[PDB]
Amino acid sequence: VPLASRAACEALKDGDMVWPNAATVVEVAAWRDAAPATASAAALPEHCEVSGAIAKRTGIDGYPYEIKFRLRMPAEWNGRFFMEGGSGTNGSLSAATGSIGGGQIASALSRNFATIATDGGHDNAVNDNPDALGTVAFGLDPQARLDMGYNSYDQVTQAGKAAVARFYGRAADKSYFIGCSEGGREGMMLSQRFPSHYDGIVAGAPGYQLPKAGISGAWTTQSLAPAAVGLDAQGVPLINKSFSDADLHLLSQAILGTCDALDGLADGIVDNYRACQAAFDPATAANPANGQALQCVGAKTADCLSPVQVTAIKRAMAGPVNSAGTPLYNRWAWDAGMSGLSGTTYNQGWRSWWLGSFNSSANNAQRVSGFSARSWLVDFATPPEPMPMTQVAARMMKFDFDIDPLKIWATSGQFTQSSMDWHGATSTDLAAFRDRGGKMILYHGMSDAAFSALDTADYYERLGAAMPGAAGFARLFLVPGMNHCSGGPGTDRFDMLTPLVAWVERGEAPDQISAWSGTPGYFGVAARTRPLCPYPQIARYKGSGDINTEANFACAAP
Ligand SMILES: O=C(O)c1ccc(C(=O)NCCO)cc1
Ligand SMILES: [Ca+2]
Repeated sequence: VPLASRAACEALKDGDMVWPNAATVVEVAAWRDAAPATASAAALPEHCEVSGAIAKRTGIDGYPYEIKFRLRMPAEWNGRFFMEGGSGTNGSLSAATGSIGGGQIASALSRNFATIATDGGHDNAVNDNPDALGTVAFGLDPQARLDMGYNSYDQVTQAGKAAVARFYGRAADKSYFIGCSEGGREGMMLSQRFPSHYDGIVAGAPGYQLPKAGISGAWTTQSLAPAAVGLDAQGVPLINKSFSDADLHLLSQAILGTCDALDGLADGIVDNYRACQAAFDPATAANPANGQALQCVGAKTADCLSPVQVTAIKRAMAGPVNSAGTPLYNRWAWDAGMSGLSGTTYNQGWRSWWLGSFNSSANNAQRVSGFSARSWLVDFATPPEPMPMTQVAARMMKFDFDIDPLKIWATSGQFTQSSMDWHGATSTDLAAFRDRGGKMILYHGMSDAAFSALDTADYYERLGAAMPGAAGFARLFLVPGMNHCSGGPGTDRFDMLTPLVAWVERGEAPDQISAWSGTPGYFGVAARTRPLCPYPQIARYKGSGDINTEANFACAAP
């Protein structure tokens, strides 16, 4: 009977707890001792851990499906509920201590939140079909698609909040959600489709048009193929051979040559991203090291990009169009984090998406033959298109930009919703969310090759147009030099949760968000802190003091 006790915890297992979904099966209800801090994680307080599943069933593919959850409820509780977002194609159940992203030591459980996580409705250990491209195989089941898109996060939010009410005898005062990439998509989905589920939302590098990522992948694959060298085991050009690491570093150094000082300070960071896009063209830019053109006049040298390379990358970066010339996704910003050198190690965080590792005999780019290309085929194309894994790269090379893009909007047979219907989160109708007090912090690294930061910026402009005064409840924080969710030559680490709570609960909007670099070696310094600035502002050096110190910077126009 006593609230927030071992006894209250074990009583959750099964029968006096009423779950919102009748098909909820608790498998674990265990009391956990406080855990000390480690070098990489903050101390976790004493808490109840509950795990189990919702809606166990058999899919039309004959496979088992269920929505797994793990919930942790501290004995000493700050009254707040927290859910972390997913990543990739989901399918795994995390420790559910409430990750807050941004490379942070603290978890939400370490801050005395009750924390929940889900696997999204499928299980990479079970829903792994060798004939349906592996752990993307859940896409063969219509309901599993719906669970991946929106239904799992809905079910698990409701289950968590009911358990919180039972365990503590009181409903959560506020609820918070934090996710990056696929978890960023989840957060935008929540603000649009379930506006009262969460009071504060952080959505980092959000895949809010994830079904179009494969379209961009086909495009970047085909755009880069002319500059490839060699073929793989099934005759596909080695896209990874199109640019060596030194070649990409050359390109980022040219970008810096053109763009670094456009914010007023030569420091290896392009804060003025808009001015950079208007000024930089690989075909007209100079290599700063030797005042010559970046594009070769003669044969290929180490200080030089070949004409086909420059053409390939310009076309990749422009984004896909169909035969009518219609943009299918968006363009991508030139930025210094496409490469970067720290010590003797070249940044791999940009090139792994479209190119893959140079020192390989096979293709391995996420968008050529990796999980992104596989996920489009099975998860987002309706009629799913399962095939052997060795055919995926060829399928991207043969992708038809008039025919195939239609498949993310199509229904067929028992696939009664399109992948844009269930996975997309493109709505700018956030009024219900704003008007109950909701706040949303978006962020995106500029050298993200999974999702275009410019496309997030375009969503935010549309939001601002649809909802005048939107900066009162939603702000976007672009991070120069940052790659996908983390890494790269930028200030990629930050505590988003503290400003989010301040906004929701005190009405204190973030006019800036402190950040620091996880690899300050990209700049040859020991540390670098900078403000992140709300769109469309950028960080501006005040003219004196340490260039690596955030206090000497302010947020302003470019
Ligand atoms: O299908 C894709 O293209 C794609 C899907 C999910 C992610 C993601 O969530 N990344 C997590 C890394 O933090 C990235 C790309
Ligand atoms: Ca600069």
